[PDB]
Amino acid sequence: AHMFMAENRLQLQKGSAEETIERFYNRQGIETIEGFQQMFVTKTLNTEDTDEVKILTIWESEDSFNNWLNSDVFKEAHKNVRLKSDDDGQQSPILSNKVFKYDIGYHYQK
Amino acid sequence: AHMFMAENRLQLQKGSAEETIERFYNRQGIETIEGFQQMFVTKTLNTEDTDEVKILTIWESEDSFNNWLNSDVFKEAHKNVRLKSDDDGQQSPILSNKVFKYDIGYHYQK
Ligand code: HEM
Ligand code: HEM
Ligand SMILES: [C-]#N
Ligand SMILES: [C-]#N
Ligand SMILES: [Mg+2]
Ligand SMILES: [Mg+2]
Repeated sequence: AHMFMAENRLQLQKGSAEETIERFYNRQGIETIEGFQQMFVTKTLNTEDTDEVKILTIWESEDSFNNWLNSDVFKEAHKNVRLKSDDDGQQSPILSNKVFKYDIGYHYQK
Repeated sequence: AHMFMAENRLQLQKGSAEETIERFYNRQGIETIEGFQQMFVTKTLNTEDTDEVKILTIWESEDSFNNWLNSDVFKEAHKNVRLKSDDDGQQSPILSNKVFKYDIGYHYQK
């Protein structure tokens, strides 16, 4: 079976990538889901408009990822997360998210 | 120092993702580059008119990637690569490519 990747792509106010990335430093349970393998948190370089941060999660299968989405740990990690558009979210630099899903056709680790 | 990711995004004619991914199975020298750590080749899951394949390379530093990009082994790996838009690109399903660069702010591997 091929590995699977899920990306959450954060659209952020200009300059807010760093303060946003720091929120991802301490784990909140994703690592306890069977089939979770790796996570990367990236800042897109050379952006001229909004900042862009991507959260890449690598899994044994799409099923594993779905299991995390359906978990209480997913809820607990996101319980205080607000978009700028939320009623109490005016101060958030997070404008929107978009999820992308991928089949990993090849992987190599040195 | 932060890890670094360079991505080559390929826009491909519909149905050609699988045949294109197979071209990346066999290494052509990138593994010999000091600082090279991982590579992923992905197919985006969606309902679009074109296929999309991304090549993600993970490095100890941006310097590492620059060394590879400017290397003889990079040149060799790509010497027979053509785009559909090229004069001799008749058999190529590759419509275009775009490079994206990222600082890796955080990484976790189970
Ligand atoms: C609904 C929109 C979402 C927004 C605005 C958002 C943003 C955030 C933020 C700000 C954090 C850190 C929270 C904190 O300060 O403690 C977080 C946690 C996290 N998010 Fe999201 N997120 C969303 C949904 C998703 C989705 C769909 C994914 C799938 C890739 C994802 C992946 C992650 C991961 C892997 C963590 C860390 C989880 C852990 O350590 O257990 N998020 N998210
Ligand atoms: C100029 C546009 C490019 C196109 C159309 C392209 C497409 C391709 C193709 C089709 C292959 C496999 C060739 C074969 O059949 O042997 C390949 C090799 C490869 N490409 Fe690209 N590529 C381009 C530039 C880049 C860039 C900028 C990167 C940076 C991430 C990259 C990353 C890779 C990697 C890691 C390999 C495998 C190299 C090895 O194993 O040593 N390519 N590319
Ligand atoms: C969460 N991204
Ligand atoms: C090369 N992608
Ligand atoms: Mg900037
Ligand atoms: Mg502007």
